[PDB]
Amino acid sequence: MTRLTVALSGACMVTRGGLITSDPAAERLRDLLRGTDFAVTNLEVVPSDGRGHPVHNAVGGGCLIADSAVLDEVTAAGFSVLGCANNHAMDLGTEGVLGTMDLLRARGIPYAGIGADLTGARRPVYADRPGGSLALLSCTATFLPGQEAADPSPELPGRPGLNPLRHTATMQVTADQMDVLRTIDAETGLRARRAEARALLGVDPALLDRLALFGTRFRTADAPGFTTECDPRDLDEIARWVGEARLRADLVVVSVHSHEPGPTPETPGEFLRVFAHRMIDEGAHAVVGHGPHFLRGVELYRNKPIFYSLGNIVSQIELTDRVSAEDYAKVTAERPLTPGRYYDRLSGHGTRLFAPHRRYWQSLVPVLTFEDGTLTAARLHPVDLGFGRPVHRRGRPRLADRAEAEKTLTDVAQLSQPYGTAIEVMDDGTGELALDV
Amino acid sequence: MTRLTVALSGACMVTRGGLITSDPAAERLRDLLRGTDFAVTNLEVVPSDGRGHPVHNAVGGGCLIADSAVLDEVTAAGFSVLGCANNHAMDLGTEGVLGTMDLLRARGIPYAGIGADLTGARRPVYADRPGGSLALLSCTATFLPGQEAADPSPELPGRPGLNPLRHTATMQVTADQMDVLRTIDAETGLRARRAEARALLGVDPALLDRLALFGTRFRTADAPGFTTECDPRDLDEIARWVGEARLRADLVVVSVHSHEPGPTPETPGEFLRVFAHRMIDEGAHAVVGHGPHFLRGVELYRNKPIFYSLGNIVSQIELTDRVSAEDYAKVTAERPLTPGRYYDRLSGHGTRLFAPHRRYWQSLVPVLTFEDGTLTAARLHPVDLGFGRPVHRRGRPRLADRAEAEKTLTDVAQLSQPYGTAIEVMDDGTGELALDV
Amino acid sequence: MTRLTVALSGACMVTRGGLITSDPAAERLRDLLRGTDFAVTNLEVVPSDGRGHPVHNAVGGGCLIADSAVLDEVTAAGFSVLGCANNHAMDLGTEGVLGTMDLLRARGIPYAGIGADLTGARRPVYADRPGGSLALLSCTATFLPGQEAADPSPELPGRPGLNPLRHTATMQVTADQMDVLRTIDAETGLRARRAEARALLGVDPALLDRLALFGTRFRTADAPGFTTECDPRDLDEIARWVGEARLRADLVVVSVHSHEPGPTPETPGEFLRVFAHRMIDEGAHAVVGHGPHFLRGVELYRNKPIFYSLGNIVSQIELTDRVSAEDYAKVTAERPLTPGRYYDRLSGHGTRLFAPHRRYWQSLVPVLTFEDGTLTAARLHPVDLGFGRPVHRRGRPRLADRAEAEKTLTDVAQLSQPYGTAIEVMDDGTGELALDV
Ligand SMILES: [Ca+2]
Ligand SMILES: [Ca+2]
Ligand SMILES: [Ca+2]
Repeated sequence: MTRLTVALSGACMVTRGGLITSDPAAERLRDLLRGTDFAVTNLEVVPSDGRGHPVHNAVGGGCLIADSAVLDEVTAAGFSVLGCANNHAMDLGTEGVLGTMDLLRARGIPYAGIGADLTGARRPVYADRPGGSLALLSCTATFLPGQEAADPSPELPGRPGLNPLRHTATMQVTADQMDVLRTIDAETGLRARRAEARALLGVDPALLDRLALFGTRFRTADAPGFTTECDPRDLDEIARWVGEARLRADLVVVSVHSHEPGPTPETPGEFLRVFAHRMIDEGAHAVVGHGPHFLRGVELYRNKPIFYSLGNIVSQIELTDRVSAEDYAKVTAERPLTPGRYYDRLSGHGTRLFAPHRRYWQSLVPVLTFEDGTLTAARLHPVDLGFGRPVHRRGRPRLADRAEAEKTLTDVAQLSQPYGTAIEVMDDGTGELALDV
Repeated sequence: MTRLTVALSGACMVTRGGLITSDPAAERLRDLLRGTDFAVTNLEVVPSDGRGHPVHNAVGGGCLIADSAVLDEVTAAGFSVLGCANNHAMDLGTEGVLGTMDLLRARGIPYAGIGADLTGARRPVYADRPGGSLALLSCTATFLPGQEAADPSPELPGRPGLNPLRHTATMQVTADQMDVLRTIDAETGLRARRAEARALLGVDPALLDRLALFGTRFRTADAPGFTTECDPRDLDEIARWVGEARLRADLVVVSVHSHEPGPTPETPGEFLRVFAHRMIDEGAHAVVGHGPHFLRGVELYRNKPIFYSLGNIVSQIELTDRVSAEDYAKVTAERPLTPGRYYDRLSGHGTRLFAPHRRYWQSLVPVLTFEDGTLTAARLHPVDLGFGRPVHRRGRPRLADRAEAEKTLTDVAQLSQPYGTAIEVMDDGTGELALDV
Repeated sequence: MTRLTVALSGACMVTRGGLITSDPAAERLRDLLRGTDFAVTNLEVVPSDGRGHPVHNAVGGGCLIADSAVLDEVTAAGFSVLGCANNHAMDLGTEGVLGTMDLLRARGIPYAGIGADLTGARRPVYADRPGGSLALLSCTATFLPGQEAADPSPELPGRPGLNPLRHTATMQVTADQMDVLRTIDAETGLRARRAEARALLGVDPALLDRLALFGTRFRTADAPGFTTECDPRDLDEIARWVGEARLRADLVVVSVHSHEPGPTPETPGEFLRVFAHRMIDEGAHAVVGHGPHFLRGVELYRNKPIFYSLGNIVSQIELTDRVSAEDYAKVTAERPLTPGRYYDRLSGHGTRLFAPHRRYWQSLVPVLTFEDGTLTAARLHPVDLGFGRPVHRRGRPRLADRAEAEKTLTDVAQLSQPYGTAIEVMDDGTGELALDV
């Protein structure tokens, strides 16, 4: 009875206007987005009218701040529901995220992942349309510590921020390696410098055989290894809100931002896969991932899709018109630098970073078709971001032509093969997932 | 011709009123402070009327926020110049530090160490009195990353924050230990997870024989060791502002907040001693340190005093009326907790943390007498904070009685002995430094 | 692949509504402007809702302030990118230019040439359209000293203002004339009045054989002459921003406001020609000039056009409804004057100033067609401003009829002849530049 279509996309790092060019492929991408019931993208840029202060985010590539008019470029492109939890939503601080919320509400744009407190950032947003409703939840596993939102106490208010998916990594080492680490701790004098913390806490905070040194936790194992696990608090809370959202919407979509790689850059972290499985277990109809500037595999779990990374639907980092002083300080210069020259020198004039490689300039828009919560179709539309084009022209999305779409679909199928995912391929280069239903 | 007296003190963590009790010793402390030309303390608490949001500062003991009325308790006690750079000035964020600046300016209280940008936080404050002027500069080596203030760029404004004294620690390890660390990096799979960062940067960011892993830098040495060094940028900038301040004031006082211990908790970090020597080299008349909840040694360098830690002149952490939710979460509870019960359970009802030990409840107020920039006197006044008293009564300062003052002066002399500092002792328990001039 | 069209125009001094009349020629001008990708004009009037205070600008013809509704008359006419640097943007002071920026941003009108500081006034504005992007930079060589914008210092903010192109003029005189000037300096007693400036500076500021007297710099030469040179700071900075803008846009257009005449009123100043050559050397695709109330020549330099003066696309000075007191004081009167009567007496009731002469009421709209940065077409559309019409009807633009367009095109060709520019002429009176590409 209820038939709904949802368009998904990755990170949207838009800093300029004219997002949809006069190219018929870009206009067809816009027609595809406008033709669905819900089009979801994840705003990875702070829309600003001036409120806030730049935070030091050199580990995230610098501050990504743009004129608020870019919001109109998003909605006019066809997107209607925004996920806002990522490692850049706090680039202008708490004042910046409050201003972003104000801007989004003034334009009637439903959003999730950020709030005035932790609860508001964890809540789903309900987008209602004549055909039905979609609940969007947004979280991020990549962010600077302290940027997560906080709930109030009886005496103090909360803190504006993002919806966090924290995780801990543990280094498994052999007993001999462990004892060598303890010997390094003792002989260097590092242990001595915990003496006060010994007498105040009563015991060494490094001994919990487990160990904690250099801001990293080690554990004795038969063979060396590396494991990651989700924060139980965040996992349980996000799952609780997913279970809540299923009661109030036809479709529940969980968006997660995660740069964390697995054993190889193409594979997600183990904690992320556990998290996506948990989200589908609690009743989510789809899990859309992003973070990396490239595509990752697609997995069908309990007849629901998991897109571990859809890459970037928009990529205009080097075109931002506002570079902070701490970002400028990353490049030694004999004279003051303009933003474009700064970004040119930052990549060695295109010889480093994401420009020289092709996998960083392809993306994918999945269009999912559900009938009463059952996934009946999952079309895949490859997107070209303009690899090799000038910096001012690359990063704008368009439906890839047949050849490039076939190459992108091959990449996606290869990345999805370890999960047992199969893809039917159309003559135009688009495709769709093989379903069991 | 110009004769000036300056009273120094450590961290002032005031959260309640009635700072100066009806005890004649406390009133005599107030008379001592009011009797000098300048009385300097370092405000380690956010005075608030409601502006800002609590930041996660569990590593600093939680948020320390107090009613702005406590400012009147400081000035009425005799203090007239405030240093504000410490690990708690940003407990309410950038909005909180802006509100603190507004409150201090509305009450006519000169302050330094915080500003709307990095320059404003680095500037000295000039306190003018009929007898002459004092320039105060305030910085801190202990703070959460990102809390330092930032200067504007051509496109973006700065960021409100504190005046930073950053520093880096290096672990010297033998070549065999170094190779074991590299083997741990490789065999655990940690190196594999840098693969992307390898292809984007062109080289491994862990190889700079030096090494960088687990957020810590290691270097091959003949014998294991541990070294600390000041950030060259911060050292040079603070020295430049000290040289600037000498041109515009009779006396220049540099206040530094530093929890960092040396080989033993009583000794300062090597970087801190280098910093104090540099400050006196650039023309500072005194360097007053704080951070630890206990006293550290006193050193005479080029006939100028360096108080590495004056402890706390006020210590009312457990009496704060505003505990954040993230601070409450540090204590498991079967029911919601009130602030006092939270602090009681936080210390195991007085069996842990700073309460059981005496060195945490003594302090020192030095009164320095300069004549045309030459240190002619340096009286030491021991301060009792009420060890063993109830939690609501301990932490308020008073001039210690003869016995306790003698014990405190003995402690200070023992802590100062490695620097060659000698102290003459009065019959009342007070004393003064032996000078060469 | 990339094909873009840009419409250019001169100064837009609009003070009334109904800018596009019901005349089919005016509607065809509007259709021409709306039909291009970018239509650039230079707003020479302060749009005001009441913010600011009139500055004394009697040397610029008085204050030119208009109701902000005139902005809607500009955009509805077809213009989409505004240059704002001219000798009238500061007619309401710094508050006035801030209000103008607010008004332009509220209406979504891209602008350049003014900012809250010097950098913001020097930045290009990027207008994005489905077919591509255009970068506009705006500066002015005519303005009251002090009206240029200023950048902040570590202690003080900047100053809102215009983007300046300063220049210095030097009078070459023979050695005998030079010595006569020095003798006039000495014998009149003018040199004596520099005595204090002699003892404070250490040397006479008039002796730098060069000389500086009467606010003018003289230099000994074999034959008397007159030279002008650009300010090196402004030239280098504007060129730097042009080089920056080329990296981020398909087309870069530099708009310059300059009243300064050369040896004859029809010829530009030497500094202006050097500046335009420099702009094209740095990568500008076109240089559009304005300032004089008449047309100047067109020059093709390195296959890029330089329009030294496009005159006025709108000229409604005498129709302004707000005349300042200092402007009223320019006309002696027996009774208080209304604005229209003031402007009538100011021109001797049409017998003086710009009204009696025809070259002041013709203009030109060039439509340039670029293909991947290469100029492929440059159509010229003569514009009639209504010479001889009543004052309330003249100044509104319309496409000139065949006869008047032929006369205007002849004028433009004659003014362009010294630069080697040739023009093909259509049957309707319009034309296009002869290109080498
Ligand atoms: Ca990201
Ligand atoms: Ca502290
Ligand atoms: Ca003018």
